[PDB]
Amino acid sequence: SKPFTLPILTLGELTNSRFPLPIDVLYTNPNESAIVQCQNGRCTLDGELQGTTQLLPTGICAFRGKVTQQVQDEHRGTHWNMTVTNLNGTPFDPTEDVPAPLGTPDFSGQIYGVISQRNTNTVPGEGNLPANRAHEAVIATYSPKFTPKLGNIQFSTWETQDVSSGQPTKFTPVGLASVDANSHFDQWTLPSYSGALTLNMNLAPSVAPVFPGECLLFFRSFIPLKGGYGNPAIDCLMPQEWVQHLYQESAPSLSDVALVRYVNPETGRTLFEAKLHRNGFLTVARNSAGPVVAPTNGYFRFDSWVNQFYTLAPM
Amino acid sequence: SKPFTLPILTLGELTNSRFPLPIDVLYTNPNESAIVQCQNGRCTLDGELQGTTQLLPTGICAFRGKVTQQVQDEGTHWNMTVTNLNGTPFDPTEDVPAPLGTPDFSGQIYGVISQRNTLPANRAHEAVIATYSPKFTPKLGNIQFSTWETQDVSSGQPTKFTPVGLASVDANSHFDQWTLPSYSGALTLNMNLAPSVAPVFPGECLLFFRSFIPLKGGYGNPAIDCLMPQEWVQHLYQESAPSLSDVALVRYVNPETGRTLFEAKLHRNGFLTVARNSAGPVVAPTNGYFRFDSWVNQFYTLAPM
Repeated sequence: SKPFTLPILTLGELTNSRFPLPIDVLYTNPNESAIVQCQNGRCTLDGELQGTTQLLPTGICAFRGKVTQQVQDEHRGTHWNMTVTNLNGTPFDPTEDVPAPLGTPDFSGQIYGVISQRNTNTVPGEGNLPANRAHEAVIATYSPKFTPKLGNIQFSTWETQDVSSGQPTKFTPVGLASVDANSHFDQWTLPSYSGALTLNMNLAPSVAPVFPGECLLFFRSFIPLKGGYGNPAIDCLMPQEWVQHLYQESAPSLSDVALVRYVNPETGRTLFEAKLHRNGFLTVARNSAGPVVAPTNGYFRFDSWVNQFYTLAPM
Repeated sequence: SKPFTLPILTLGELTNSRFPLPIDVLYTNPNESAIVQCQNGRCTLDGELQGTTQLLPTGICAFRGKVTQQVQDEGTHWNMTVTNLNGTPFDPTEDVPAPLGTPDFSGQIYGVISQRNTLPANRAHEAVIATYSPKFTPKLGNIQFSTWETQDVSSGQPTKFTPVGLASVDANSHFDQWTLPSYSGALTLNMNLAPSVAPVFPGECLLFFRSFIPLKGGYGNPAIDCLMPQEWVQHLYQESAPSLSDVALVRYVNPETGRTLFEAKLHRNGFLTVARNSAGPVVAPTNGYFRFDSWVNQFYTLAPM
């Protein structure tokens, strides 16, 4: 049995699996009322990707496809429909057992980024090179027009005309447009991947602590804003590098729970211990919300396989 | 002796180490006249990061700092002090060419500047950093970016540059992926550089991992070629396997058929050569990936492609 391992990476060497951001802090929120069921950054300890999770850091909250036409929408701005493919350019097959194309955003909000286009057709007078354009854009994932499982989404621009129909189009995510009440940011609310009033399918399962006194432990990143007030964050269950490592190793899981220790390598001391669950998430024994204030040189080390009955030393 | 290994990843599972892009194709260009001495995506086979290379995919061509002054070019420019990406002050006496993650090529890099004030107020705008400009002096702790926005950028507030593509590849935009910026300005020599790379055996050429980079406007199909993908940098850093010679033999394999499509030399300093006498993409099945075979030497003759 190939021994289970985690990469050796400090917080300052990790990135978020739910948005292209560095990990800023470890975080807990025990009184969270929402069901935690994110779809990016989902991977079992034996290397099975789940939900909409894919391996590329460039693929998280990205889209690839083609603009069809400008469309009318009651909301502010200029709106555009785009078909979407798989990130690798192949047609998205809705019959595959996934919730949406891999990399699709997994939360409600106004995602801000850049739409760019490189034309298929080239100009002989320009050395047989294609024309290009890029503009800021917003994708409202709670919109009834957000239907990535059906191979179509909509985005809005401040630019009023310089977006071309029928041309290859890329969305590069950057942050959120707003976190005002009217922008419906909720990191634990899933989009409706096939539109208003349909049930999502093929989801990665919800995660929760089951042992009294335990809460989920998250890898938290602060996400940029185009405007307005706020300090919004995106919390992932495991960083993207862990997804990548587990996928590579695919080590057999010898129980449902791996005991891990958060260590300071200089001192050699254990700062705290955590349970790393088979389905790919952490719990700790902690009774407060907020950041974990820990030495910058810290990282998780696999200790041993334990079981559900194991009692964690309080943080 | 910890055995050397490469990750098991198809091209479709790899990202560029010189710009935040997926790898699109493997690529050669034997008649390249420029010295190849990129500074991102540089790592020895035994796990030593070099140049401006760091581990985060989000750190490649990124900056962090604070804006200090608005200056109208006659679009709007903004002077920016830069720190290390982790927020600590950049120490110019450290043995690096510039803050880790600093872009390693000449051009107009297009992206988004965002700010969160010290609930806080926020703003973000499209921005361009001309890395060939006299004002591009990251080794001295300062750079300049330009915006189409004329006023709504704040001074003395935390600022992030998220790279997206290039502004232009027109003649006057000075895009050249193999020309290094002058990290301290035009009259000063760059220092602490990762070494240049080249084939040393007749009939060999460099093999690159190529990504196409977006453009804000204009005509073009620009690309950025890296020596190894970011995942290889990350893997080598993790493993730190001792290098048993100066050259590793690797094979590009189709795992379904088990057949080797071609072989390449993976050199100690962290780059590939192949025996190919043509320029352009390598046409290979999407399931293919490189596997370590054995340690060889400079005199080893690669099977021609």
